[PDB]
Amino acid sequence: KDPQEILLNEAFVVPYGTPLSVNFGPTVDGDFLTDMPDILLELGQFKKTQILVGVNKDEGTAFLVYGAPGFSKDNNSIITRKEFQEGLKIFFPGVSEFGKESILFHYTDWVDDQRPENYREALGDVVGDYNFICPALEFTKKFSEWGNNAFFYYFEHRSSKLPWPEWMGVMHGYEIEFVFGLPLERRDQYTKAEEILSRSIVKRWANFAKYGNPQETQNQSTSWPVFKSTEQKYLTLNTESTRIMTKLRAQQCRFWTSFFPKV
Amino acid sequence: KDPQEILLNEAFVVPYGTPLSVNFGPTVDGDFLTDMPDILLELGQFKKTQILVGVNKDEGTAFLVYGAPGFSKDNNSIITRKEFQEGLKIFFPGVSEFGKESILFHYTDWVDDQRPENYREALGDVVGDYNFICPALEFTKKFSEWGNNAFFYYFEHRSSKLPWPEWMGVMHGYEIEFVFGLPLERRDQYTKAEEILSRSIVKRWANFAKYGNPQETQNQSTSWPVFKSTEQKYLTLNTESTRIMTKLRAQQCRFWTSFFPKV
Amino acid sequence: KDPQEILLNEAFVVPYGTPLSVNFGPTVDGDFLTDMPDILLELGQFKKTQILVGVNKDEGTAFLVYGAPGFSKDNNSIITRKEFQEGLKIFFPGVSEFGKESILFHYTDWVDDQRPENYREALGDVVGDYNFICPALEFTKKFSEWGNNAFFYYFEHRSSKLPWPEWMGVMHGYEIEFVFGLPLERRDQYTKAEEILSRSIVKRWANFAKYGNPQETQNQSTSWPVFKSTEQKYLTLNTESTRIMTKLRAQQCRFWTSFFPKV
Ligand SMILES: *[C@@H]1O[C@H](CO[C@H]2O[C@@H](C)[C@@H](O)[C@@H](O)[C@@H]2O)[C@@H](O[C@@H]2O[C@H](CO)[C@@H](O)[C@H](O)[C@H]2NC(C)=O)[C@H](O)[C@H]1NC(C)=O
Ligand SMILES: *[C@@H]1O[C@H](CO[C@H]2O[C@@H](C)[C@@H](O)[C@@H](O)[C@@H]2O)[C@@H](O[C@@H]2O[C@H](CO)[C@@H](O)[C@H](O)[C@H]2NC(C)=O)[C@H](O)[C@H]1NC(C)=O
Ligand SMILES: *[C@@H]1O[C@H](CO[C@H]2O[C@@H](C)[C@@H](O)[C@@H](O)[C@@H]2O)[C@@H](O[C@@H]2O[C@H](CO)[C@@H](O)[C@H](O)[C@H]2NC(C)=O)[C@H](O)[C@H]1NC(C)=O
Ligand SMILES: *[C@H]1O[C@H](CO[C@H]2O[C@@H](C)[C@@H](O)[C@@H](O)[C@@H]2O)[C@@H](O[C@@H]2O[C@H](CO)[C@@H](O)[C@H](O)[C@H]2NC(C)=O)[C@H](O)[C@H]1NC(C)=O
Ligand SMILES: *[C@H]1O[C@H](CO[C@H]2O[C@@H](C)[C@@H](O)[C@@H](O)[C@@H]2O)[C@@H](O[C@@H]2O[C@H](CO)[C@@H](O)[C@H](O)[C@H]2NC(C)=O)[C@H](O)[C@H]1NC(C)=O
Ligand SMILES: *[C@H]1O[C@H](CO[C@H]2O[C@@H](C)[C@@H](O)[C@@H](O)[C@@H]2O)[C@@H](O[C@@H]2O[C@H](CO)[C@@H](O)[C@H](O)[C@H]2NC(C)=O)[C@H](O)[C@H]1NC(C)=O
Ligand SMILES: *[C@@H]1O[C@H](CO)[C@@H](O)[C@H](O)[C@H]1NC(C)=O
Ligand SMILES: *[C@@H]1O[C@H](CO)[C@@H](O)[C@H](O)[C@H]1NC(C)=O
Ligand SMILES: *[C@@H]1O[C@H](CO)[C@@H](O)[C@H](O)[C@H]1NC(C)=O
Ligand SMILES: [Cl-]
Ligand SMILES: [Cl-]
Ligand SMILES: [Cl-]
Ligand SMILES: [Cl-]
Ligand SMILES: [Cl-]
Ligand SMILES: [Cl-]
Ligand SMILES: [K+]
Repeated sequence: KDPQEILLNEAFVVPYGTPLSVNFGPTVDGDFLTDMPDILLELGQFKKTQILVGVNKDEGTAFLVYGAPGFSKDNNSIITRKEFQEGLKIFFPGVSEFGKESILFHYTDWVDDQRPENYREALGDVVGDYNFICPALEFTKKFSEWGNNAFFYYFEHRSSKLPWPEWMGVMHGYEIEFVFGLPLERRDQYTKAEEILSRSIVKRWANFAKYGNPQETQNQSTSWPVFKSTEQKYLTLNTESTRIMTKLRAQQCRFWTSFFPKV
Repeated sequence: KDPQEILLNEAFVVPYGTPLSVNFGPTVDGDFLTDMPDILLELGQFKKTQILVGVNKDEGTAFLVYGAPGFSKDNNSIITRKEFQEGLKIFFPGVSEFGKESILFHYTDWVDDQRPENYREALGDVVGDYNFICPALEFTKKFSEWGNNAFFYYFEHRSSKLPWPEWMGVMHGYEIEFVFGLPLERRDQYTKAEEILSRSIVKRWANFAKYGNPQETQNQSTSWPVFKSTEQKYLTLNTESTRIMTKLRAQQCRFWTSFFPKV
Repeated sequence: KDPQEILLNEAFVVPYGTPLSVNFGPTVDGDFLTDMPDILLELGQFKKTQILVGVNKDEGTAFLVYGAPGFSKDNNSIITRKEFQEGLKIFFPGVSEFGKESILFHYTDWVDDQRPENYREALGDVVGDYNFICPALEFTKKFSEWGNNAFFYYFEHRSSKLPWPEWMGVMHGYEIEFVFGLPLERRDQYTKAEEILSRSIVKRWANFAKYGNPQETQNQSTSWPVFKSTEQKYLTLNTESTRIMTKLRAQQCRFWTSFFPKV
């Protein structure tokens, strides 16, 4: 077949997909991967070394404009409860009615005013917690229980140049340009606070690669503590002040990690 | 009013009740009880002393014949899924559809053959775990976290004289006659194994009252360990062999204690 | 000599044997085995690695029908005290009168009714505790005191196809077919509960071989804890529910391990 005929048919090998569908991805082949990876992780069968893991504050928002009803990058995407419900059918298509109601139960008990954006925000958090944040935190817990140093970050700076609208917040993919040092180029109209943030992240990442320890040692920086089971310390990355916090998304992750897999 | 007019109307002060309805019971009166008792328990505001707490293996079965459809003391009460569902509506009348589906989800994932009695047993366990066993275990955990010795038992002997049918098992109320020593009377046709069981329970209860420690010290008995948070050791009471076990109904109680109150 | 003449004479090289006689077995040869193996075990002179060890609930019953008087696979084998006594002479032929009375003393203090099967059961337990269970537990204790992980199981499921009679219980040899996965073959008329039990044992054994840890990680299974001196946790294997228990046959093994060797 010509490549194009293959590419044209890939979307359709599945009876329904979502904005996050991975139709052709890694499998347990008995070669690269010798067993189901959740078993290897759980029983400590992996390279023993240091890791640096993290996520962005609004991981799930980018995906909402690729099919959730009522959402648009060109307006504030205020949706109703009915829209939120239709939105869960878009992101959880093979999932039982009970499963989808369990999501709604967990994410719509509001604190508290009748804010118009309640349902818009809840959907972005559903999608980002399920697909990115709770699995990164569980991976880091399980990895670190076998004795190696791990360091977790929560990236919470929205780029001053971001071409997507404000309601999408600190989107998935938009820490990358800070990691590779693009705001170090003054000619590019990032802010001064972003130059300093990128410079500090670049130093932490290079120190982690060179020395296994993602510190910034020269500029009275917050010290980045290892992430352990029990305390679960992580470091927030932002232009204002870096903080050590604990137990990121604790109540949400208990839902996705210990209950939802049963559904 | 004459007493009879009061008694006749008590059943009806509530728009629907269940076999377990307590229409007139303890309240927070600012006198006997100075605050909501869950607050006092949680914050350690109670008499500091030893406690002995326990439950019977089939606490919920006695209640099923007072209104769950398909149940009868005069047949084996095999029910269907539909009956099980109607049964939850009888025992959880003010509870949302989602709440009742959550019960069914948690109790009907079977291990495993298509046993006819699956749903009959699941209903007795729902009712006994929610109303008796998980709350006794939570009370004992919370009490013991403030530093006092607590001892938990699981009573699992069905009286040889029990006039209710076999499917009801080790029913609610039927440890009482062992505690008060009725099987010590040989004229009454309990078995010899029941005489010995009652004699040992009577000694443990009297030792607990006299000395704060419910041991039977003279007859090479299993030593009854204190119940602590963390290990949650309890002692099984039966005619065959007494065992030390841990974490009674762990998976079920996590459901009733940490999830169900939200529903 | 022709092989047959050798085989014909093997039974007779010993002045009396028992159903468990090993007339030609391992010896201390100064080659395969460099010293008495109890010395090597006691002083830690063995390969340092993980072990998985376990026993079946009724190890000794299979042997009773190969010579104990009153026993038969074709009836319920209720025996008398005199039969029990003759039975000890069959299984402990070189042992002093005092030694045999010590066995009877330890196993016949009954709890408690005058059950007809008291002596039948006591004999199966004598033979299974002395020959299999207490030595497996002592081996596992002594091995694990030198620092390696060990996991102990107690197998308590009687195969639905077992052609021996009910009184023999969970016999010696009858876990093997669960380990090798024979109940996975639906065409063979094991029950559904046995298919699931075998599937779980097969996974635990393969995980132990591959990873040194006999967990079943995917199906909310009971976690199998290491067996340590002090706590002596073991895992029960059955079709109903898997339990973590402690100190298997504690009172019996103290008899066989610390007293009987003196006799
Ligand atoms: C924000 O936009 C969405 C997206 O749809 C629209 O894009 C707009 C910016 C505008 O150009 C509009 O014409 C275009 O259709 C609106 O949702 C849509 O609403 C329409 C019209 O009512 C529905 O019939 C559509 O099915 C629905 N589209 C999708 C993909 O759901 C949305 O209402 C609007 N929200 C606002 C203004 O708050
Ligand atoms: C076990 O009994 C129940 C209870 O109802 C019955 O009590 C029986 C022992 C017998 O005397 C019967 O006539 C009496 O009604 C049975 O459930 C009942 O089934 C009937 C007839 O089909 C229904 O129409 C009833 O509504 C229902 N009663 C209740 C309270 O649910 C039940 O089927 C039976 N179960 C068995 C035999 O397994
Ligand atoms: C259960 O059987 C044993 C075994 O002996 C017998 O096998 C039976 C099923 C039957 O065919 C019987 O004829 C055969 O001998 C019984 O013990 C035997 O009892 C006999 C007759 O009284 C004694 O004289 C034998 O020596 C004795 N055999 C052995 C090996 O001990 C046994 O009594 C019987 N038990 C029951 C029925 O409870
Ligand atoms: C994988 O197997 C079938 C494949 O069915 C598919 O045919 C393909 C060539 C492709 O075009 C694909 O879109 C189409 O779905 C799946 O069967 C589907 O199941 C649905 C019900 O959900 C039925 O309606 C059809 O048989 C078929 N779908 C449609 C839209 O026609 C099957 O679901 C799948 N296996 C999985 C998901 O595990
Ligand atoms: C307590 O207040 C009312 C009381 O309504 C009741 O009138 C009583 C005298 C008594 O007979 C009782 O059985 C009757 O219910 C409750 O109002 C009920 O709510 C339902 C809907 O669930 C309506 O149908 C009625 O107003 C009434 N019930 C019936 C069966 O007619 C109210 O529910 C209750 N408060 C609670 C439960 O907190
Ligand atoms: C090993 O040495 C002798 C061997 O005596 C045996 O002669 C063999 C060829 C064989 O047939 C065997 O069955 C026979 O016993 C043992 O001597 C026995 O001791 C008993 C008393 O218990 C005497 O009666 C005999 O000398 C002989 N037995 C019989 C039945 O005739 C000796 O016991 C043994 N050593 C051990 C057990 O350590
Ligand atoms: C540290 O501070 C200096 C000057 O005070 C600055 O120029 C540099 O960017 C900082 N370095 C890092 C690694 O953040
Ligand atoms: C202890 O055992 C004796 C005799 O061995 C018995 O009569 C008595 O009932 C037992 N006592 C208790 C307190 O269980
Ligand atoms: C786990 O459960 C699945 C389905 O719920 C079942 O088919 C499989 O046999 C189980 N696996 C193991 C290893 O026990
Ligand atoms: Cl709704
Ligand atoms: Cl904390
Ligand atoms: Cl249904
Ligand atoms: Cl435990
Ligand atoms: Cl005697
Ligand atoms: Cl113990
Ligand atoms: K739930």
